[PDB]
Amino acid sequence: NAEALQLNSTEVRILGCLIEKQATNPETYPLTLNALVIACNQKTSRDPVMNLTQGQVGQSLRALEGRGLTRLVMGSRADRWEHKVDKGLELVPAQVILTGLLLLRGPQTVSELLTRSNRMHDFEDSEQVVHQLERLIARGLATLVPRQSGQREDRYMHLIGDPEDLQD
Repeated sequence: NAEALQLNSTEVRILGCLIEKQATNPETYPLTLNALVIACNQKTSRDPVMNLTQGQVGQSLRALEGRGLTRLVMGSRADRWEHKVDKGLELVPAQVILTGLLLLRGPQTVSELLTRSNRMHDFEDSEQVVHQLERLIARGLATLVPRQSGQREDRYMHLIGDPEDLQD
């Protein structure tokens, strides 16, 4: 019934940032366009580092809005934007955080996800993270990435972007 989103690298970055900043500084959220491009081009908490301009962010924001995944919040001071990933993909906040982490940075291990979600959602332990990821997988929104020699820890990745990024 429900097909794949195949969001581009910009749309992926945007949603990540909306989720991140909603959790990490609510006082700044919904994000203005400029706050959003700053969040997109950040050196830290980003893989990879981007350099998207205002117009790229603006059109991906309108493109997303059309898909029901962003919502324009108009106001007297300036337009601010919010994500609609929870309502849109029917996800509990824990799943929205994890998805956010995976969008921002790609394939991550459970312990990385636990550490990075620390000031965003409070997973009491790595069992709760797995609980939630298993559901994302059952949903068709994340995936366990097969490991091989180099690392002896599972990695997880989201299924919301270009599926050819996951293809060798």
